[PDB]
Amino acid sequence: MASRILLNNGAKMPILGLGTWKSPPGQVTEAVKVAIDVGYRHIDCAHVYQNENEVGVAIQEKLREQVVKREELFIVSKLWCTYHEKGLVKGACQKTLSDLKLDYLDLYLIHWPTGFKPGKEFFPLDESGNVVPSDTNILDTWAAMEELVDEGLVKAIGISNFNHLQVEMILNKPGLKYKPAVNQIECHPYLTQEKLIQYCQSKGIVVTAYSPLGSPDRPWAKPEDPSLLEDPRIKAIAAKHNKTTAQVLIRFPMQRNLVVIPKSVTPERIAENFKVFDFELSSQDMTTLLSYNRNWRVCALLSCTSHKDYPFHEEF
Ligand SMILES: NC(=O)c1ccc[n+]([C@@H]2O[C@H](COP(=O)([O-])OP(=O)(O)OC[C@H]3O[C@@H](n4cnc5c(N)ncnc54)[C@H](OP(=O)(O)O)[C@@H]3O)[C@@H](O)[C@H]2O)c1
Ligand SMILES: CC1=Nc2c(-c3ccc(Cl)cc3)nc3ccc(F)cc3c2[C@@H](O)N1CC(=O)O
Repeated sequence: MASRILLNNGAKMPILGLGTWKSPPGQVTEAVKVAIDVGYRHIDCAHVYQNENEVGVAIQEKLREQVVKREELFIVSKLWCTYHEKGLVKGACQKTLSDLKLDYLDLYLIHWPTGFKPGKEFFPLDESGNVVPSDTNILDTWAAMEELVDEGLVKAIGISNFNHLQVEMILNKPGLKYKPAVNQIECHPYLTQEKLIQYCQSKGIVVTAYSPLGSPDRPWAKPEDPSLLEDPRIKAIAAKHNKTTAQVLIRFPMQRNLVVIPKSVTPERIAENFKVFDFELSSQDMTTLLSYNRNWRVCALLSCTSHKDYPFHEEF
């Protein structure tokens, strides 16, 4: 298993990265330091995660320690929904760069296809709890992303949580300057994404799997919800390989030619999660894990189901 996948800009992206959603600012600096120490070279960030300064501290420290140089790192961030207006995109990118203490990003994603009213609140609500949309559209936001590449702020651009029709809208745009390099989507044994993966891979778009462990720390979880890490069937596959369930869950997308970004702030788990290059899931293991699909999403963006660009009405 080669550790990187080639993107459309000629750069190579590490297939295993560290996720940072819900990594509290008071804990994420150490997590990123440990991750770099044990070999992670790809960090998945976002402005909305409210912790980019603390990620940036860790990166700066490890650069000053001579542990890594910048060119060996693959830093991803994402344009939040309240910044989809063309005139806000550059400032949002530059805020992320300033917080991360970087002079470029390796990859910058449109975080969701839905634009929200601009302003200080990340999820602006009306008096009845509906998300307030903005008068923005995918193609104009994409054109603003393209400018970031032309100005050297970012090396590649991509999308996240786009359905195939939304991807196609960019691909077919008259005057397209850059194709999206990546679509980052939820993917795990309960939401296997067979059709959207087939679509993206056939169009030369690399897929990154988010919430590979089923996001047990997500803030809307219900106790009756399915739990991947506790699934006794996956535990049995893991035992057979002398690996943990988490390690099986990370290796699974790697063998589908996906990038995967498990999150932890716990040092032992950060190291555990990287130790996935020393075993192989069998054909039968892959087939069995795929067979657990239930089309079950942990990140369904439920406050946005009436937004014109809500991505999850389409089958894929
Ligand atoms: N583009 C998007 O819209 C989007 C949406 C969701 C996620 N993401 C990205 O994908 C990343 C990963 O997804 P996620 O954060 O939702 O969840 P996840 O990676 O599926 O699961 C993270 C949870 O699993 C725990 N954990 C980690 N390693 C473990 C292990 N070896 N054994 C047991 N438990 C373990 C973590 O606990 P501790 O941290 O306490 O150790 C945390 O509670 C995010 O952090 C973010 O970077 C992107
Ligand atoms: C899937 C997702 N949902 C939200 C939400 C959210 C919670 C519930 C609902 Cl119905 C919709 C969105 N809240 C967040 C609060 C703080 C923060 F830092 C991030 C919050 C996020 C967000 O970061 N997250 C992850 C993502 O979009 O990558």
